[PDB]
Amino acid sequence: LAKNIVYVAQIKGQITSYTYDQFDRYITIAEQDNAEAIIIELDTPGGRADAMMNIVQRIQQSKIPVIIYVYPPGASAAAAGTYIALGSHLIAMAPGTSIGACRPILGYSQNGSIIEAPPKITNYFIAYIKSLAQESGRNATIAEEFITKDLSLTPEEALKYGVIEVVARDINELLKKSNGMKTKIPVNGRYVTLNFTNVEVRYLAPS
Amino acid sequence: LAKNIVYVAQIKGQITSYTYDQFDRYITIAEQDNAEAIIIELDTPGGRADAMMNIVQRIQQSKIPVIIYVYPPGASAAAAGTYIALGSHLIAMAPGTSIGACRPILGYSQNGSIIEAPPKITNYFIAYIKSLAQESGRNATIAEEFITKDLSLTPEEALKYGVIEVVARDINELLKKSNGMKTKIPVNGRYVTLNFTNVEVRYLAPS
Repeated sequence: LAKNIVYVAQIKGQITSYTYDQFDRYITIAEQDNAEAIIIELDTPGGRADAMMNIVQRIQQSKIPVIIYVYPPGASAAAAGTYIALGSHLIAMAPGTSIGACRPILGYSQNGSIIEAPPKITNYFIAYIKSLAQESGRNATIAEEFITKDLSLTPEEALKYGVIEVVARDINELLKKSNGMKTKIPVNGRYVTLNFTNVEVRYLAPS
Repeated sequence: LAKNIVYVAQIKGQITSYTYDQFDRYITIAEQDNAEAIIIELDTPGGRADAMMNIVQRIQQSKIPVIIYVYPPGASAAAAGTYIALGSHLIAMAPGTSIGACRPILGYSQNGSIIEAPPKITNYFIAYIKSLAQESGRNATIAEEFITKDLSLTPEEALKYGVIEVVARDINELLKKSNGMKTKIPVNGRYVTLNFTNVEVRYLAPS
């Protein structure tokens, strides 16, 4: 009989400290309204590792389920974006999206090369990405390969290999297929069953 | 002009949200003064997992090395405390101290019975504690056993099995043996070499 509210927000572009504030604001709003879940439509090529780590940790302490939805078709959750997804309660991908490609780099060089992260830093990131996968019951071998092979997956590959939970064309199909699934990580110590049966979708806007 | 300062603070008792604020304050001070390192003398039986995670993450984002020093003799870094230690740049233990015993438990039942965390939550903690070990080059098999066997180690066992870096009777011996070692986790992307040859020790007091 109660109304379930699902918020939807959009995060696009490079992950920066400002992106942290965006996730913080959107998630805080949704928590304050006792939302059933917040869906974050993500499209990013990556960004700063530190802002990623704070975003991951914000989601993990979230009092409501955060669903990372790689969207619209043509979007990716690449590099840092992949960690945001793996750190979340549920991952959905639209057809024609991409996840992965997390080979850690320091940047572009002086002259004719890319600057690869040294092996130790790379192993650090491998340990971290694998932990997000193991914590959420997702494929840690594949997660490692996002780094070691610069592996990138389509939605159907990502579903088949146990990296994501839902492939969905839009918000309404996401709600329909996600309905009745458990969060892959705890929300206040419990693996909550998502209830999307009569839900009010509300869009949160920037400015 | 530029001096080589090491701060020392003390954190005792249960880990709570207030313990987070203590680590936040002490570390912020030391970062604002461009300290070489902050040593936190830690004695805890454990506490809240969420406060532990925010403490761990505060240490990981620290702009200066954080050394967790299980001290004074008789002290322990048990349960949540073990994770604070594993999440840190360097671990030292005084002789007669203890680390480990992290079997996640909910409390006691209607009967006097110890309530074990359900298996999924346990596995979540295993994935997390192993990640802190792997990220810092420390023994992840032993780290897992802190949970699965409720394993507790003395300083000398912990050093021998590759869980800690230093056994030290006091601040001065800690400085001496720690001098010239690399941090076990990065400080903003670099593994810093600790320089303690000539250093000004300053004690931070609780407000």
